[PDB]
Amino acid sequence: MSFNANLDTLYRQVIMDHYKNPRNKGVLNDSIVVDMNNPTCGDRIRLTMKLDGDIVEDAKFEGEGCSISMASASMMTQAIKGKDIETALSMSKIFSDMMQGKEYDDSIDLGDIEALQGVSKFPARIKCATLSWKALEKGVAKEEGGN
Ligand SMILES: [Zn+2]
Repeated sequence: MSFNANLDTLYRQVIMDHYKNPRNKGVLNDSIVVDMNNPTCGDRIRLTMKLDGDIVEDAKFEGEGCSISMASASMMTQAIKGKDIETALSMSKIFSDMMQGKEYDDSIDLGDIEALQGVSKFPARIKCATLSWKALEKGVAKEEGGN
């Protein structure tokens, strides 16, 4: 194939490490219920979280669609499930800081960024990059505190 291929393995290990985990069928309403679908494909994911303050204490995710979308979300949610609000706001600031600074997450936990960096930038995956990442952003992220 005349492509970089640099994404396949990334999300392969992503969908594979997550296979060890529960799948892409979980939803709750103890806090916030985030839903995002890409009508262009069939891509849809639901990040339902449980944040009793400024911490994500639980997060259940439902996903169906492209192999990368349902993979990146469920992997990074599994990682996000163990974060705080400030940290995840930083994950969104980091997503913004990456493309300009060349560095990214000082913790190197990039479950979504790794999988979606290749997604975010294809005309065929960009609507899915809004699907997955922006939903993840709409879950506990914002990039900027408000400035
Ligand atoms: Zn798609």
